[PDB]
Amino acid sequence: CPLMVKVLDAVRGSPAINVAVHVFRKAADDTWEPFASGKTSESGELHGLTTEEEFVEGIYKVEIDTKSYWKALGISPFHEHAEVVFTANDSGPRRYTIYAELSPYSYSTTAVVTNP
Amino acid sequence: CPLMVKVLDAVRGSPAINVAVHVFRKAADDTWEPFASGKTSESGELHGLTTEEEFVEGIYKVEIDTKSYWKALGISPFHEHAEVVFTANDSGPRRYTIYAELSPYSYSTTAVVTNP
Amino acid sequence: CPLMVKVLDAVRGSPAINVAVHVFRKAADDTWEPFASGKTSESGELHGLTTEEEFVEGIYKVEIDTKSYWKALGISPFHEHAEVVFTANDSGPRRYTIYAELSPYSYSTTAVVTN
Amino acid sequence: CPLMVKVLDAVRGSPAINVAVHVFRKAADDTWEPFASGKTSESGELHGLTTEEEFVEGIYKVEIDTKSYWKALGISPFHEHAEVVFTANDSGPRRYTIYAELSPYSYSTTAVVTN
Repeated sequence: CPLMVKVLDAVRGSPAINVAVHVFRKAADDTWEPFASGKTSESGELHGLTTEEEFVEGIYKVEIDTKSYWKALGISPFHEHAEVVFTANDSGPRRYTIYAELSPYSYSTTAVVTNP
Repeated sequence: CPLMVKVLDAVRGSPAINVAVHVFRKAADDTWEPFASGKTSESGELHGLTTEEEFVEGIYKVEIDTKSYWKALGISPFHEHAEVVFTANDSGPRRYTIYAELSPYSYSTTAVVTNP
Repeated sequence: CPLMVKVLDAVRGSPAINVAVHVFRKAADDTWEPFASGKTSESGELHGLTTEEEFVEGIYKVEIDTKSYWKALGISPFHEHAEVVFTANDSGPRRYTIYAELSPYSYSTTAVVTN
Repeated sequence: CPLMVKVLDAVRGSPAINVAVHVFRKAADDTWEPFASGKTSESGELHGLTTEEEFVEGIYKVEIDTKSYWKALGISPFHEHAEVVFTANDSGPRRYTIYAELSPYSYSTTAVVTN
């Protein structure tokens, strides 16, 4: 998978499981076209999101449904969601890992970019 | 100012100065209506953004132009921008401070919510 | 005015109040000697740990008792504490603001240095 | 398999490679005795610092030499190092993954604990 996501829960000290994640690609008319979606695994990852066939050059938006997640745990959080927007594969295909550490009133995101 | 922003540069160890910040409020038709904009000061803050008169209940989006910022320093970064979306004043007027710590391939955002 | 510590509670969305902060300086014998102490205010910060004249060049260790802070809320957190170790005023005086964002299993620390 | 350390370079967008990591355990005399050591791989991680049998209940200090890492790139960073101090296996065995995201004037540390 050239597009990976690792979502962690800083309150409980575990991976954030069942977190909805929607990915969009910027269309020629500057709109956001759905590209891929999934739910985080027990390890806090997205399995089978895309492949080198679909993951082409372009600007991508990765939307993490942190609100539903916290609310499912009986917690009312600050953010409506957590968004990560970046240009991908603009210099040859790459492997991208998006780390997201979650707290009800805080989130961090770190991108790791390597050669497949 | 009931809406404050503190933007830090983790590379240089200083406040992120001259960082463009655009704020939007969700309109009745789910579109993003411009609400306020500015550039961070020498202390990394936005002065005179809004007041208790305009800062009413609603969903707000705070967009930080982290890309221009890094690029101005001769650095090509990961993110297209950093976004913070949250419901404000939904339980009585509040004072919100949005902390944003910036690195070229990472950013964190923490919200501090207090009583004015 | 030269050393400021700001502690945020990433879980509740507020300043971390009444949090113990201990500062140490590295002694010639490579031991850590007490230098300053406080408890964060209602605004989660300490600003009077030291002064421009007292804060001399050296290696300082700022230690935040995050364990007690979480334990009170009935939480069993990961860290025994959060600590920042840094050389101060190595290349001349500077003002230092250390931001600490805390969660039970995560903490970040960011320094803004000026002068 | 029980203790994993993952080190990321928030500036370059990559794993922090060849980063020194030293582990210590708190001794009965309240001193820190060496327990394990390594250098992160091309993937910025260490996984073989210890084993299920060796990793007994106690207070561990994981120390990452971030200073040397930044200094090589010609950078004068804030921290002398990044260290995580925590009680392991207090309430029975657990697997521990410690994530460390590094920048010259900022580092976060997050632990994922399971079992």
